[PDB]
Amino acid sequence: PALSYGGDLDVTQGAQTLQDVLTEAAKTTNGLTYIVNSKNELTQSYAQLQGDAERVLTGLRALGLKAGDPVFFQFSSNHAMVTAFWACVLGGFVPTLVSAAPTYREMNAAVKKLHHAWKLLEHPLILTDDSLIEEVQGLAFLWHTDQLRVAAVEPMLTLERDTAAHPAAPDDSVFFILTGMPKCVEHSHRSVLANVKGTVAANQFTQEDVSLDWMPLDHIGGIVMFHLVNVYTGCEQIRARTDDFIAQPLRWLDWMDRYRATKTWAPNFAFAMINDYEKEISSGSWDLSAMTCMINGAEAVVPKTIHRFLHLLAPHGLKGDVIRPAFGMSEISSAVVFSFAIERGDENSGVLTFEETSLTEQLRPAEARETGTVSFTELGKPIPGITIRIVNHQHELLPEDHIGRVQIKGPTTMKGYYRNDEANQEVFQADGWFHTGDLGFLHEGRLTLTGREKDMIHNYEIEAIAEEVPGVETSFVAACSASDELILFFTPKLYEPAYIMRASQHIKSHIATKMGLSASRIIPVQKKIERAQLKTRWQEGAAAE
Amino acid sequence: PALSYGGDLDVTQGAQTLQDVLTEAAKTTNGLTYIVNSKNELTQSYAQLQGDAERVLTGLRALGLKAGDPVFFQFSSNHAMVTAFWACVLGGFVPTLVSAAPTYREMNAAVKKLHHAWKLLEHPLILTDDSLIEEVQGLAFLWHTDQLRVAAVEPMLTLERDTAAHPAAPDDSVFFILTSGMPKCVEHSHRSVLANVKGTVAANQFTQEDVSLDWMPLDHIGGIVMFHLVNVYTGCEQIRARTDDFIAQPLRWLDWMDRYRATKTWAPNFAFAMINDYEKEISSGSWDLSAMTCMINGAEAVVPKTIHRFLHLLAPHGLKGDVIRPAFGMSEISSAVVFSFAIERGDENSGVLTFEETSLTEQLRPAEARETGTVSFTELGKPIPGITIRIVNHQHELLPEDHIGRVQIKGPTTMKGYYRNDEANQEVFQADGWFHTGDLGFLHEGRLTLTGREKDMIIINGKNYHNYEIEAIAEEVPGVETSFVAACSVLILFFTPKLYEPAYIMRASQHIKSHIATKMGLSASRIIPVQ
Ligand SMILES: CC(C)CC(=O)C(=O)OP(=O)(O)OC[C@H]1O[C@@H](n2cnc3c(N)ncnc32)[C@H](O)[C@@H]1O
Ligand SMILES: CC(C)CC(=O)C(=O)OP(=O)(O)OC[C@H]1O[C@@H](n2cnc3c(N)ncnc32)[C@H](O)[C@@H]1O
Repeated sequence: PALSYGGDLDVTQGAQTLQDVLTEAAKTTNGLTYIVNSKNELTQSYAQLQGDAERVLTGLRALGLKAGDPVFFQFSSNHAMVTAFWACVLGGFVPTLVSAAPTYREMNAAVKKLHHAWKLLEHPLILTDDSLIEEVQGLAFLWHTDQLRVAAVEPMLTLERDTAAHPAAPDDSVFFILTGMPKCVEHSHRSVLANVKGTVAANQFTQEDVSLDWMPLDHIGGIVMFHLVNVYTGCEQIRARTDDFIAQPLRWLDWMDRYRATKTWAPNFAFAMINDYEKEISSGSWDLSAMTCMINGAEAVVPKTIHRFLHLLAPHGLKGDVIRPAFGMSEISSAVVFSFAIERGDENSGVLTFEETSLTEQLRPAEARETGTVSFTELGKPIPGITIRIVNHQHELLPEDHIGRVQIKGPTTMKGYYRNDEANQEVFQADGWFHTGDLGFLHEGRLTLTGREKDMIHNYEIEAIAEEVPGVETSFVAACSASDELILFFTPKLYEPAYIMRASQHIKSHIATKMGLSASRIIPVQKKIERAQLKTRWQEGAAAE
Repeated sequence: PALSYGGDLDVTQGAQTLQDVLTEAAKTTNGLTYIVNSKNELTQSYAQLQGDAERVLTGLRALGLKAGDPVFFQFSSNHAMVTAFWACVLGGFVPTLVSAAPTYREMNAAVKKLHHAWKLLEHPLILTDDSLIEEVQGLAFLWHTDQLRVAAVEPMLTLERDTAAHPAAPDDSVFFILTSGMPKCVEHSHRSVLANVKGTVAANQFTQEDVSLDWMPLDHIGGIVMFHLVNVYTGCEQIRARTDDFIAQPLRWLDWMDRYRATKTWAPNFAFAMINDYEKEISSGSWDLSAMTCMINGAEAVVPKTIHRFLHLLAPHGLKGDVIRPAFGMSEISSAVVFSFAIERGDENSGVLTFEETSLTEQLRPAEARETGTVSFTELGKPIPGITIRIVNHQHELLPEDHIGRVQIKGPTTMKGYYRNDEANQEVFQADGWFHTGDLGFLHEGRLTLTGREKDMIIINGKNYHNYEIEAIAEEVPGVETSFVAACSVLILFFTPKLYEPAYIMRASQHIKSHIATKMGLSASRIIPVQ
C-alpha cells in the first residue's frame, strides 16, 4: 500500500538536548563563518559561539527572562540571531523564529502578523539588531501599546559570560516558529533532534561537510535542516544574508567556490534564478567540484529547472547528481524525505511522468509529450523514524501510484500550534498521523507531491478543453476565491484584438458546455518568447517579493 | 464621532436565566405551533413545552448527561429540537446548535464540519429525530469511529417528567453554536443571550401579543435567539415552519403569514427576492397580510431594490409599507444588534443613503441616485440598548461619522469566546472590550450602515485597499465609462468601454494595467482587465 516507513531511528544515540549539541560542537575546531561581502567575512567558532551565547545570556537574565519565557526574534544579522538563539537555548528561553518585517513604518500585513504572534505570546521581549532596534521600537506607536520591550544583541556581546546553563529536558519546548494569521509551531528538543538525526543518517552528513546557507534562519530548513544539523555534526557552516543572494543570485556560485562548500540548499526558485544567468555563467569561472549535496525543497521541484541547472553548471565542476529534492514542513521539523536519484545525464531518473487522464485513478506511466502528460519530481524515501501514508477523502489508506492526502507519522512532529487546540485537532488525526494538507502519491516507498488541498477548485481537464478552441495555443488555469471562479490564462495563436476577443468568448462558452459550468465562472486572460517556464517565473516573483 | 451607544439596558429587570424564561412563559396559555402542511399543524403550549422538556430530561439524565456536558443536535423536526433545547436548559446541558447534514451517505463538506465540532466537543451524545437517527448512526462508518453515541427525542416523550431542574447561573454556558474553512464553536451564556433578547425586545417593542412566524433554521442565531428565545421571553405566540418547506415553495411564506395572522417574521435578503421572482403567481393569488407589522431582513446585504420591490408587490395583499426592518448581527454577539425602522414603500430613499462613488475613501458626500457614479446602501439602524458600535481604521483608531472602516461591537451580548481556540479569540477580542466583526461600514447619525467585508479587500505589497479606491484610478483611464474590481487569490478589474470596438477595448484595457500598476506600484501581471 501507499505506506512507507523510513526504518528504525535510534534517537538514544548522541545528544538529547540542544545544549549537548553545542557542548560537543564547541570541542571541535569548526564553527560558523558569516559572509559580509566578496572580500570580508566574520568567523565564530563553535567554541566562540558558546561563549558569545553565554554573554548574551547574561543580558537576557538581566532583563528578567526566566526559563520557559518566549523571546521574539527580529533579526537582520545572522551572527546576532545565531548567537541569540543559543543564548536562549542556554537559558531555557524559547525563541520565536519569525522574519523581520519589510518595513516598520506602516501597519502592513507583515506587521499585523507580528502583532498577532506577539500578543499570543503575552508580550514577549523582542530581541533584534542594532540595525533594526530603531525600526522595531516604532511598533510601540503602530500597535498603540505601552507593553513593547526591545533589546539589541550586540550590546550584550560585551558582557561577562553566564556559565549557568538551565538544565533542559528533551521534551522541553526549544523554540516557536511561525507558519491568514500565522500559527505558532511549538517544538521540543526531541522532535527537532529526531529530524536532525534522521536527516544526518539519510544524507550521511559528517563533521567534514562544509555548509553554505543563505536562506533565512526563520525558515525551518534554515534553522533545523542546516544550522542545527551542522552544529550536531559539528561541521563547518557558512552563513550568508538572504538579501545578498536575491540581489545577485550568482553570489551563490561565488560562495560555493570561495568556501569549497560541500552542501547547500534553496527552494526551486533559486535554481531557476541562477538559470536566468546563463549568459554571464558561460563567461564566468567557478570551481564547484567540492559540492556534493544541493538540497532542493520548500516548493514544487521542477524537473526542467534542476536539469538545466545541472547542465549550465557542469562546465564549472558541478557533478550531475548533487541535486537532492526534499519535502518537509515546519510542523515536522523540516525535511522528512530526500531523493538521491536526480542525474544530469538521465532526465528520467528520479522523475515520474504519467498520463493526464490517469491523475484521478491509478497513475499510468507515459513518455513525456508536448501535451497530455505531467512530470513530477520524486522526493524520495522517508528519513529514518518517519512513516508516510497517502489516504483518500475518507482518510482510508490508498495503494501506491494513487494521488491522495499525504500524512506523516514520526518523532519529529511539533507539540502543536501554540494556544490553538482547535487547529491542533485539524492536523493531529487518530493514531499519530499528522495531516499535511499536501497531495501526492507513494511509488516504491518514495513520496511524490502533486498539489495541495487548498489548491482544489481538475486543472489538466480545463486546460485540454480550453485548447480545443481554435484561437488557443496553450492555457493555464488557477482557481480563485460572490463566486468560486477559475481564471483561464491563454496564449492566442495571434495577438490581434478581434482574434483575442473571439478566442476568449469560445473559451468561456466551450468550457461552460463541455464541463456544465456557468459561462460566468470562466474568465479568459490573454498573455515575444520567454525561456523560463511559467510555473517557475511565479516561484521567482513570490520568493523575491 | 463614529461611535453609537444604544442607551442603557436594565438587565437586572426580568428573567436572568432561560429556566426563568420558560417558567414565566408557561404561565401564559400561548406557545408554539409547528406547521405540518396547509391543512395540518401541531400545537405545543409553553406549559406543554416545559412538561415535554422534563420528560426528555429524564431520558438525557438516564443517558448519564450531567450539568455542563455538551449535547450535539441533529434535527429535521422543529418540535423535537425545541423540546431538546429546553430539556438541556432544565438539565444544565449545553446544546450544540448545528444543522443536520444534507446526507450522511457520503463524506461531504457538511459532514466534515460536523466531525470537527463533534471531535472538538470530545464526542458528545448526538441528539436527533427517530426519523433521522438511522442516517446519523451512519457517521460511525463514515467517520470510522466507535465512540459515536446517538439518541432520539421522540421515544423520550413517553417518560416521566423530571421536575428537578439544575440551578443555573447567568454566566453558565447556555449553548454552543457553529459559525457559518472549518466552523468555530461560539459559546454563549444565559447572560449574553438574554442581554440580546432584552435589547431586541426593547428596540422593536415586542410584546406578549405578537404572533411570530419563522421558517429559518433554529441552528441559525437569528432563529434561536432573535425569534425563538425572544418569543419565549415575551410569552407570545410563535409559529414554526420547516426551512425546506419554504425553499420548496416560497409562497408558503405568504400562506403562513395569512393563515396565522403573523405580526412578525424574518429572513435574509434572498428570501424577499425569492418572493419577488413569483410576481406572476402573486398577481393571481389572494392573501390578507394586514396583521404583519415587522419583517426583519438580515444575515446578508439588504438590497434596496429587493425590499422596495417586495413592498410594492405585496401591498395589494395588505402588507403595510413600513414593515420591513433591516438588521445586522452575528452569532458571536448572539444575533441582531441593530434594527432599522426607516424603510418605507412610498419613499425608496428613506432608510437608504446614497453617495458619490468617489467620496468613499474619505468623508462620504451625499448625492441623488444616478445610473452611474453613485452607490446606495441600506441603513441598518441604531444599536439596540446596551450595544456600542464604532468604526476604526487599519490602526484601530476611532473615525468620524460618514467614514468607512472596520466595524467593532461592545456590549453585554458578546460570546464567552470560540470554544477551545485561544488564538481565534485574541483575533476578535480587541483591546478596550471591542469585538472585531470583520465587516466594513460607517456610522451616520448613530445608525450603522454596512458596505462590505474585510475578506473582500485587495491586499498587494502587504497593504489593504477597498474595491472603490482601485475603481477610481481605473475610471481615470480614457475610454473607461465605469468599473468594478473584485480581489483574486492564486485584481480582476471589470469595466465598461465608452465604445464597443476590439482595438478601442484592448488599449483601454492596456492603459488600465499601466495606470494602476504605476499608481499602486503593482506588477502589471497582477492586473486582469475584463470588459
Ligand atoms: C526543509 C524543506 C525541505 C521544506 C520545509 O520544511 C518547509 O518548507 O517548511 P514550511 O513549513 O515552511 O512549508 C511547508 C510546505 O511547503 C511545501 N513544500 C515543501 N517542500 C515541498 C516540495 N519539495 N514540493 C512541494 N511542496 C513543498 C509543503 O506544502 C509543505 O506542507
Ligand atoms: C440579523 C441576525 C439574525 C443575523 C446574524 O446574526 C447572522 O447572520 O449570523 P452569522 O453569525 O451567522 O453571520 C454574521 C455575518 O452575517 C453578515 N451579516 C449579518 N447581517 C448582515 C446585514 N444586515 N448586512 C450585511 N451583512 C450581514 C455579517 O458579515 C456578519 O458578520
